[PDB]
Order: sequence, then C-alpha cells, then structure tokens
Amino acid sequence: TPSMEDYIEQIYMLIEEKGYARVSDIAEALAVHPSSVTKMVQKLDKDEYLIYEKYRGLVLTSKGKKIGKRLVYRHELLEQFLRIIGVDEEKIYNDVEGIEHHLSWNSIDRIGDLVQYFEEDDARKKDLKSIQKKTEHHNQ
Amino acid sequence: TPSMEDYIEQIYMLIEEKGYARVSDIAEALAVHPSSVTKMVQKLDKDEYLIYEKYRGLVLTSKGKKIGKRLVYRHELLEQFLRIIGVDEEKIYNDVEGIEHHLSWNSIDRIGDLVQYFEEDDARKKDLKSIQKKTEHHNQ
Ligand SMILES: [Mn+2]
Ligand SMILES: [Mn+2]
Ligand SMILES: [Mn+2]
Ligand SMILES: [Mn+2]
Repeated sequence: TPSMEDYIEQIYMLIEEKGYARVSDIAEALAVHPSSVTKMVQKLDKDEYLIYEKYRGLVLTSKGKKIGKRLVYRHELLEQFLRIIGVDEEKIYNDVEGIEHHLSWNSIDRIGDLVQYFEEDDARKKDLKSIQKKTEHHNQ
Repeated sequence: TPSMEDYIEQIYMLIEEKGYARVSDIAEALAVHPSSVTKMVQKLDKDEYLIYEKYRGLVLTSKGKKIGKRLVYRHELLEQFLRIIGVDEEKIYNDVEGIEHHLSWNSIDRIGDLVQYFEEDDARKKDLKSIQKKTEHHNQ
C-alpha cells in the first residue's frame, strides 16, 4: 500500500531522530487523525513490520527496518535527483512524496546511477544548467 | 483528477489515431467498464473538455485539445526519460502511467532539459551507460 510505505518510512524517521516515538508523533508528522494512525499501526503490527508496546513505544521489527530504510533511501534519492536537475526547492517534497510510490526498483536504480553521473563531475552539472538557462532566457 | 488526465490523454490519442472515437474505444483502451466511461465522459462534457454527439462521436473542445496535447507531451517525455536512463523497456509504461500525475510542470520542464542534455551528445549517454555497467558488473 502507498500510505503503508508513508507510515513505515515515517515511523523509521521518527525512531531514528527521536529514539522514542508514538502514535501522536505519526499523526502530527503526517497531519492525520490519530485514530486513523492507530488502525494503521495495528495492521502494520499484524503484518509484523513493527511493535507498539507501553514503555517501548513504536519499534520496527527486523523486517520493518529493512523496508523502512529502503523507503528512506528512495525518498532521499528522489529529492537529490530533482534538486540536481533544477526543480525549484519549493516543489521537491510534494513531487517526491507522490512519485516515490509509482517508480519500480529498476527505475530507482537507474535514477541512482544518473545521480552518480552528475555527482562525480561538475562539468556535467554546468552543461545541464546551461540548458536550463537558455530554456528560460526569455524570462531573464 | 488523476483519472481525468488519463481520460483526456487517452481520448486525445484515440481521436488522433482513429479520427472517430467512442465510449467503447475508451473502455477497451483503459480496460474499464463502459458505463463508468459514460459517467466520466459526461463530467468531461460538463467541464467543457469534450463533445459527445451522434455522428460526431467524441470531439475535444479547444480547451480539451490544449490539455490533452499537454498530457500526451508529458507522457511521452517521461517514457523517453526512463528509456534514456536505462530503465528496462518492460517497466516504462507502468512507471510512467503512475508518476505522470504527481510531477509538477516545473519538474516536467527540468526533465525536458535533462532529456535534451543527453540527446544533444552521445558522449554523455556512454558515460551514463558505463555507470550502469559497473553498477551491474556483479551480475555479468
Ligand atoms: Mn516519502
Ligand atoms: Mn508518499
Ligand atoms: Mn499517460
Ligand atoms: Mn496515468
């Protein structure tokens, strides 16, 4: 599920940055109703991605951690990608949040190589940028 | 609406390639129930994107034609893009069909410049490909 991936990716980030995370952290983070969060967490608990105890709070199972880290890698690769090709900083999160779920892993890998391509030599970055310049010259 | 864009893009292609197009052409093309197609066409008629008459069949209004052509440009740019970075031919349509709706126009433009970048010089294409080679060498 697409919103599943959002939850897993989000819970992953919440645990990582806060250590302790709850249903409230997810709600706030996703701007969703906590009751809806609970229902989701329960399905996730059922599919054995996580564990939601008292003193424990949310804890990702070994399986949740592999997937979660994969989703986090994917999300950040997409941001870097869009940033690299010149998308306006303000547009990135939104676009990345939508497409991340409709890209195959085979594509995610090709996007990875593509980022490497530009990352290993600025000459390439300047040639790409110069295309954007001429493309938008009628507005400068 | 995302499925709206699919319909408009599809009706556009159907008119272009067949001249005459009906509700049945859409159903078949989108693998959707025709009754559902009718309901959609009626909303589209209401928002003045198209005209659905007897001898006329489906006809895009001047407005439907600008948007439709824009959606068709977008869809094909995405295919070319993925193909250009090495995504397996079999994966392209699916990935393109999902992401096309969650990319801003600002991104679609940067994707355009990026395609130009590689299209104007094969040297660039060979350097990108060589990255994919080394990336997958453990499987050759
Ligand atoms: Mn994400
Ligand atoms: Mn998302
Ligand atoms: Mn399409
Ligand atoms: Mn689509």
